Amino acid sequence: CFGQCQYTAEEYQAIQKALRQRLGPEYISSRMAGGGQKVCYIEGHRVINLANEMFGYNGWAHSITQQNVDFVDLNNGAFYVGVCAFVRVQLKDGSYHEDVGYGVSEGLASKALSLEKARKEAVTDGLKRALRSFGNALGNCILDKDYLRSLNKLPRQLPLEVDLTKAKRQDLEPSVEAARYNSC
Amino acid sequence: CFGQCQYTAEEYQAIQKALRQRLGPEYISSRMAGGGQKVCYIEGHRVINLANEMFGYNGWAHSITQQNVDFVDLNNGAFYVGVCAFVRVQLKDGSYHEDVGYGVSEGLASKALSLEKARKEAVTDGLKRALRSFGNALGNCILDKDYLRSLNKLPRQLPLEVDLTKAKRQDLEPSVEAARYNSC
Amino acid sequence: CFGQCQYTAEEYQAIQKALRQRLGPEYISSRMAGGGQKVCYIEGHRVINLANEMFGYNGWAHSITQQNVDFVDLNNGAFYVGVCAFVRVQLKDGSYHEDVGYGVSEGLASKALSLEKARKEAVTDGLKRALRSFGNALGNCILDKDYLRSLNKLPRQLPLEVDLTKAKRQDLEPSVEAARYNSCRPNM
Amino acid sequence: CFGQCQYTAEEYQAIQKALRQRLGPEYISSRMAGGGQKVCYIEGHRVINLANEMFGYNGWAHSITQQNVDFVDLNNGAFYVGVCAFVRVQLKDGSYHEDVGYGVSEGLASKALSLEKARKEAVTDGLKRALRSFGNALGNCILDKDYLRSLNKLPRQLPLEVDLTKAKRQDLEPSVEAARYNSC
Amino acid sequence: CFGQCQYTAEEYQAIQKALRQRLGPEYISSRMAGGGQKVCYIEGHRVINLANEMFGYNGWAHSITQQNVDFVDLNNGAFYVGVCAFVRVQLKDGSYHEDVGYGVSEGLASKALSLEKARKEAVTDGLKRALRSFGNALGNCILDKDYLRSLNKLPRQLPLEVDLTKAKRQDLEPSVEAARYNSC
Amino acid sequence: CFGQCQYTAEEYQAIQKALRQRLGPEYISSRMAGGGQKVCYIEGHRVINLANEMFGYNGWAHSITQQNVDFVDLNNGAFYVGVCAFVRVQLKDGSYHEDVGYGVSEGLASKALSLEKARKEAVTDGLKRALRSFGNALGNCILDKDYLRSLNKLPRQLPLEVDLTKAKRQDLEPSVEAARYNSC
Amino acid sequence: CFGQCQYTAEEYQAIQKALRQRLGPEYISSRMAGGGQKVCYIEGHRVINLANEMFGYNGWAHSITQQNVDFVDLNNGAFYVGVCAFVRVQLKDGSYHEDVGYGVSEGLASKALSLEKARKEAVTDGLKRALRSFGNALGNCILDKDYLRSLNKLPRQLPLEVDLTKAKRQDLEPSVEAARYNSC
Amino acid sequence: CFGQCQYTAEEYQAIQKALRQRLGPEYISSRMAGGGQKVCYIEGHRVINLANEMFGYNGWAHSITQQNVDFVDLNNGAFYVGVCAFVRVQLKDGSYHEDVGYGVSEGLASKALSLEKARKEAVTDGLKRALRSFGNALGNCILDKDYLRSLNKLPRQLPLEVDLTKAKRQDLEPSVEAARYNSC
Amino acid sequence: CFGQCQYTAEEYQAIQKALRQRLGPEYISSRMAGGGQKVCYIEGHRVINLANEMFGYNGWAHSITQQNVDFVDLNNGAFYVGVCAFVRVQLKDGSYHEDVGYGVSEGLASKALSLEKARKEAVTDGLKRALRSFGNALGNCILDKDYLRSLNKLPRQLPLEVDLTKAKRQDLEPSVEAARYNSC
Amino acid sequence: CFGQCQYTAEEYQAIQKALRQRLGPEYISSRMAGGGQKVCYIEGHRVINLANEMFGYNGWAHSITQQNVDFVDLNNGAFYVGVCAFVRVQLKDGSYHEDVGYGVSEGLASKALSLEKARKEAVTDGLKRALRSFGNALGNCILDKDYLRSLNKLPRQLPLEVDLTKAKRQDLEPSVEAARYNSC
Amino acid sequence: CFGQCQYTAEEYQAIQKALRQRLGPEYISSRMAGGGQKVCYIEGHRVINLANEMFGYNGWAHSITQQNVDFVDLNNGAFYVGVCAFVRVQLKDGSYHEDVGYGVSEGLASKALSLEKARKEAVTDGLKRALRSFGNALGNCILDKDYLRSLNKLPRQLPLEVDLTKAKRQDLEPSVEAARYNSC
Repeated sequence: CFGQCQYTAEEYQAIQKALRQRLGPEYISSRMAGGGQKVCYIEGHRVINLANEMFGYNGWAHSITQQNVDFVDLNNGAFYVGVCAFVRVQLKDGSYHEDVGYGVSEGLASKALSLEKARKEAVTDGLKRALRSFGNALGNCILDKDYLRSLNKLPRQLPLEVDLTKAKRQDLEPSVEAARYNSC
Repeated sequence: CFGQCQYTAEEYQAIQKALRQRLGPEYISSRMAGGGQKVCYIEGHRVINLANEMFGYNGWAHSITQQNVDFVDLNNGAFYVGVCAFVRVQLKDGSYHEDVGYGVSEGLASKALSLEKARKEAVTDGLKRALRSFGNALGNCILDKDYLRSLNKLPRQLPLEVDLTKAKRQDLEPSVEAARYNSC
Repeated sequence: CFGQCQYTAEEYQAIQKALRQRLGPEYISSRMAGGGQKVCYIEGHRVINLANEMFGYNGWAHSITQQNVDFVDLNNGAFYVGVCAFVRVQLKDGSYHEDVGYGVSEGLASKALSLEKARKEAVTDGLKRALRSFGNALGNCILDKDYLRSLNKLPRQLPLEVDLTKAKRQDLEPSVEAARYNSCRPNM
Repeated sequence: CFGQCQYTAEEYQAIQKALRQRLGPEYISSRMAGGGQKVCYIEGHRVINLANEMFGYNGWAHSITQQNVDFVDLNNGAFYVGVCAFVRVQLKDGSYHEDVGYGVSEGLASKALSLEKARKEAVTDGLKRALRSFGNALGNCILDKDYLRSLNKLPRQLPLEVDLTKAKRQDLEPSVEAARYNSC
Repeated sequence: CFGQCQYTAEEYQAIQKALRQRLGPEYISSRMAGGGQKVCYIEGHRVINLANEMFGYNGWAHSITQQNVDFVDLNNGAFYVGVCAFVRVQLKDGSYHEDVGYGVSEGLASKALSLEKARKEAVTDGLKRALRSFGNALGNCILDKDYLRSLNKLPRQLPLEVDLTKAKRQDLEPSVEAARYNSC
Repeated sequence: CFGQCQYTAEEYQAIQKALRQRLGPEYISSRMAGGGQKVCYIEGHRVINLANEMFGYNGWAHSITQQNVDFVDLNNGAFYVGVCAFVRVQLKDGSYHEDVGYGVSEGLASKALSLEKARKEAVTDGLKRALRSFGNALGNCILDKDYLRSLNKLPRQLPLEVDLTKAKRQDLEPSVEAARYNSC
Repeated sequence: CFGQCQYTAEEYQAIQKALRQRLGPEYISSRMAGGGQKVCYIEGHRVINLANEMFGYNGWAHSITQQNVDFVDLNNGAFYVGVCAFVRVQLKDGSYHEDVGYGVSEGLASKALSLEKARKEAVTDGLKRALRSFGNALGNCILDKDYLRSLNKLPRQLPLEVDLTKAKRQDLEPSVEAARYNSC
Repeated sequence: CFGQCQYTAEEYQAIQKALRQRLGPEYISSRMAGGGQKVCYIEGHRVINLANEMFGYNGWAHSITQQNVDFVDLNNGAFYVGVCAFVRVQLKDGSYHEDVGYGVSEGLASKALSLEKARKEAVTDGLKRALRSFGNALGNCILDKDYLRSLNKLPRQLPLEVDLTKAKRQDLEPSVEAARYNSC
Repeated sequence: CFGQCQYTAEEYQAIQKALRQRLGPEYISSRMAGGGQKVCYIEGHRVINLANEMFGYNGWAHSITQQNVDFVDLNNGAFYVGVCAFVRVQLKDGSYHEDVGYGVSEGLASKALSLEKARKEAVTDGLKRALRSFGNALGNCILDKDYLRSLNKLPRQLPLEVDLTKAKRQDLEPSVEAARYNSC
Repeated sequence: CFGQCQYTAEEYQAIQKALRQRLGPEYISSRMAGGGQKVCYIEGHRVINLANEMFGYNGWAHSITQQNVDFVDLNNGAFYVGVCAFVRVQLKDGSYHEDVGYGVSEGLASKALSLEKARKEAVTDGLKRALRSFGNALGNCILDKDYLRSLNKLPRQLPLEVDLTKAKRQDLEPSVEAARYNSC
Repeated sequence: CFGQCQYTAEEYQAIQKALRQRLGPEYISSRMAGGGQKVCYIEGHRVINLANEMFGYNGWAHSITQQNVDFVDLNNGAFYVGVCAFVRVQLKDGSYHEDVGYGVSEGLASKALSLEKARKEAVTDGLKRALRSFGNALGNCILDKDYLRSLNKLPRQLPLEVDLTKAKRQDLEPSVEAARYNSC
């Protein structure tokens, strides 16, 4: 079961080599920091797909060990909220890494939307930072200053396009259901 | 039993592939977000049926680790409520993902209905976000802003009428009762 | 035993199919929401019987993880009470789902009866929300607003009539007691 | 031992079919609601006997998870008390149901008798609500507004006469003592 | 050991049949109640002997889950005390029932004797309510109004004369000591 | 070990028979309650020897689940103390009974001796009440008012005379010391 | 090991017989109660030696479940202190008895020596009360009013004389050191 | 290992006999106490060595269940401190005894050194009282007034000269190092 | 599973040799300390990659034992925040080291990013210090002042230029997916 | 493993005999008590080496069950600090001893260095006090006044000159590496 | 795994003998205390390398049981901070030692940098003091005064030159990867 599943030699060796790879510019987003340098980052859903592909859908796991609301301050009808979350990522063999993420919302008049923004971003932030610890392929490169301006010296690539033809159109999945019947 | 059954290679392979698939326009709704443009999301019952079909009715599970009422504010005879929930989804082999969901009710005059909406929406929101982490087919595609733009480039779908003919007639389920009898 | 009984393939598949089924109008009720539209729902006693038929009387279970009284307000000789309950449903193999339910009492002069209503409604509501996570047949179809529009397609049903001719009238259940019976016949 | 004892096919089958039965008018009582309609209910001692015959004296069990006094209010020389109880019923195979019951005492001048009445009524009420989850025969039919209509269409009959000719008059139970001796 | 001693069929069937029996008038006591008819009840020492003969001295057990003094009120030099107790009864196979009992002392001037009376009555009251869940012979018949009516029609009998001829007079138990010795 | 044994049929049967016996007047003492008639009781040291002879010195056990001082009141230089104890008796096979005992000291001027008397009597009182749940021979007969009236029809014999001839006079126990050596 | 050592038939039977013995006047001491008559008691060091000879130095054990200082009162430069202790005695097979002891110091001018005396006496007192539940030989006889009457009718005899010729004078115990070496 | 190692028949009977011995005057010290009494005691280091020779360096153990500072009082630049300790002694077979010890410092002007003396005396005192329960040779004779009377009727002896010729002068220990190597 | 796999003979030997190696100048950065000379440190992402390469992506793990915010101080519109974190690193055989890290924000005008900065740096700061404990190659050399001297005596090396040709381009990992497939 | 490793017959005999040894003057130090006599003691490092040689570096262990700061008093610009520590020492077989140590700093003007001194010396003091319970050789002789008399009659020996020729000069220890590599 | 691996005879004997060694002056630093003696110590990183080499990178482990900030004092724009930490060191066989360390910062004007310094010093301080318990080779001789002044009698060496040629320059580690691949 999960946490007691020891890696085979072949699967171990493949995953080790795979994690060294750095991410191409298709993976990286940007936004200029307020008053300062354009911070590069990876979007949450890309990290999840990376992990799901790196380890398998049943190969990694994550939980929220703790989340905490540091402050909600009201100044002239506007809200300022910071939230941290502690996120622990685990693999099928028991391996694990845990890190902190943070979340911010300032200036909205809805207290709710402030807290919703902060509480949510704190978690994925923690999830991304936790996953980085497994190697380059899950975001560990994003902070290598040498790697970064290498990306800036690459031609600005126009976004991809997804082909929604063979997209999932019904709930039913006969291929899995067949395989699952052979499980019980 | 649950938390123990290892995936077979057969079932693992099928589910691994199945989860990569993106979701068609059948699955996406749109509201009008606070202060911003059209926001896409998936309604809860679709996530449920996706999961139930992806993993089996007994193949996945979820619990509420915690739910906190952030505030109940009375301003202009209307109640403003924010609620978070932490929802952990687990599969039959012990693999798991947990995330936060949030629930908001602003402007209703019923304190009761405000608390009810926020508490109930916090839970569903957390269940969806937790399920996302398993892959595209359970909602991870919804945030790929490239997927969303390609989604608008398809003809508008019309409400598919559901054929209620073979609807469940009696409580009784004879095939189940036969199978359940011989399981003893 | 319960929590450790794994489903046979012959049983797993039947339930998997059966849970996909949508519910006919025999299962659906409606009432006037406060200030708004017709809201459809399934009554608690039907969800219970659905679960009993889907899983067996000993195939599913539920517990109250927590109940909290959000407020008891007194306004003009009337009480306002809101209560949540966290209800966790489990099947005999350990799979489980948990959700929140809510309960409301507005306008009563009895605080006691206000709390009684809210606390109980919260639990039954939470039980239903947890069971429906298992599929359409336990109530997950009720929210598909294509399903609801299709429901308004069938002519409104006549209420079913209960035939009490074979109603249970004594505690004894010979058929049940017989299944337990052991002859105890010895060798001599 | 209790909680670890699987149902045989024969016992499972008989109980599953038996629990579907609706209850005859012998089981049903009625009471004046304050300001409102006749309320039908089943008396506790009748549910206990139903459970003992359905499951065996050692086939079911119940405990009080928690009881809380919601309030003790004194208004115009009378006490007003509400009490909730959380009652969990379990069968010998480990299956279980838990529900809340409520106990009310309005108008008595003794705080003692008010609390006694509400505390005990809460437990019994919770026990009844928990057992009803197993099926019609244990009380799930009482809320079925169609069931209640057919009950009204039956001739209102006599009360039963109990024949105390075979009533227990002595503590000793030779059949039990024989069976228990032969078991060590 | 206790809690792990599954019942044999021969003892189960004997006890299940035996618990159905109603109790004769030898078991029932009466007091006139305020605002109602005579109230019937069974004295504690009779329930204990019923339980001992039904299950064996080592076949049933009880503990006090909790006892709570609801209040000690001093009014007019007199004490009003209400106490509840939660009592859990278990059989040797692990079967169990738990209930609340209540204890009342109103009008006494000694706080000590008020608390003593209410605390003890609460435990015994709770034990009686728990044991009657096992069936009619342990007191569940006492609440059946039809049984009660039939009891009233029964000839009233003068108390039993107790024959102290072979009352225990010395501590030693030779048959017990012999049996205990053999077993080591 | 203790709690994990199991009675042989022989010991079970002898003890079940012996516990039914009622107690002769040798065991019964009496005191006039404050303001009321005579109360009959069994002295603690008698209950202890009954239990030791009934069950063996290593066959029964007791612990104090809890002791609570209800109040220490000083009124006109006199102390009023009420104390309860919860006492659980267990037999070697794990069966158990728990009850409450109460201890009272009213009117003394020494606070030390008030607490001492109440605390100790509460424990002995609870032990007596717990052991009597095992049957008549351990005190359950004391509540049989018919048993009591039958006792009054017996002229009270003179206090027994104790023959201190074969009294233990040195610590050493040769019979015990011989057996203990062989058992290693 | 301790708590797991079932008694052999021989050791059980010797001890059962030995514990019935009443104690000679060599064991019994006396004091005067405050304002009243003679009170007999057994000194701690004699109860310890009784237990060691009855059960073996490794056959019984005791622990302090709890000690509470009920009060430290200062009256005209004199301290009044009451302390209770809960003491649990266990035999090598797991059987056990627990009781409360009380310790009193009145009138000393040192608060320290008041607490020391009270704390230590409560523990010894609790040990005495717990051990006496095992039978007459460990002190249960002292409360028998008939035993005390017979005891006061025996000759009051001379203080014993201790022969210190065979007293231990060096730490080493060659007989013990021999046996212990032949055991590893 | 410790707590698990049962006693052999030989080691048991060696220690049982040996523990009966009363101590010679080499072990006994005396201080003067308030009110003129001569108080006899055994010094800590002698009790430790007695225990080490009776049980082996690895045959007994002790822990501090709790230590509490009852009070630190300042009167006229001098401190009054009382400290208790609960000390539990265990033998290698699991048998155990626990007792309270008390530590006192009165009259010192250094608060620090008062607390040091008190905390340290409580622990050693508690160890002495705990070891005492195993028998005379570990101090139970100290409280016997007959033993004490007999000690005075003995001629006094010069303090024994200790011969440091064979005293350890280097850390290294060849005999053990040889034996320890042969074990791994 | 993780924490349960004991190192092979030569895996140990290779890692034991490898960890002694000192780090080259490619790894070291420097920030001008406030008011003082150069302080050298190693950036988080390189330590992570060092650890991943030293032990394998699944060979080491880390968790945040605790994090605390020592202070958030507001002085003239500037925020001062200190945060500590305790980080525990574990190897696949259970070996572990734990240490503290610290995080600081001085001078920012935003409360949120101040807390964000401090909490996040404390964690990674805490991660490095713990990993350093495994040997020179994981950061233990940075504190050797001779090692730092020899570093300045080295040619001032230009930054790396990472070759983004073989950068990871798509989520899917066929070699891993193949190896993962054949492990079920 | 540690805590579970029984002593061999030969090693037990060696350590038992070895521990009797009294310590030569090489181990003993002295000091002035404030206004007090000559206090003899053993320095911390000497006990550490004594234990390491007596039991093996892996034969004994210790932990701080608790440390508590009794007071930090500021008197005349000087700090007075008292700190206790509870220290538990364990041998590889599960044997253990726990004792209290105290640490004192009086007269320093730095609060920080005061607490440091007290906290540190309490631990060493407690470790010494716990170790000495194993026998004379580990420090139990220091309290024997007769032992201390012989120390005076022995020539005041000089502080030994230590030969630093064979001092360890490099981290590497090749001889150990052979034996450990041989083990995996 | 770690904590469960017993030392081999060969490895024990190597480590025992090796730990005896005293450390050369290459290991020792010196800093003069304010107004008093020059105090010798060992730098943290040297102890780590000593420990890593003495026991192996996987042979020893350490954790922080607790860290406390005793006080944060601001006097005239300067911060005074004292911090203690309790650090527990364990070997692969379960052996352990724990000690307290302290961390000091006085006179800095930045609260953040003061607390950072103190928290980090206490851990390293505690780690060194715990390790010194394994023998002289890990720092136990540093306090031996004969050893200390003997250190000055040695030619004061200037720091040896570190050779950065063979420094680890890339992350990749081929030798370990070979052994790591075959370990599966």
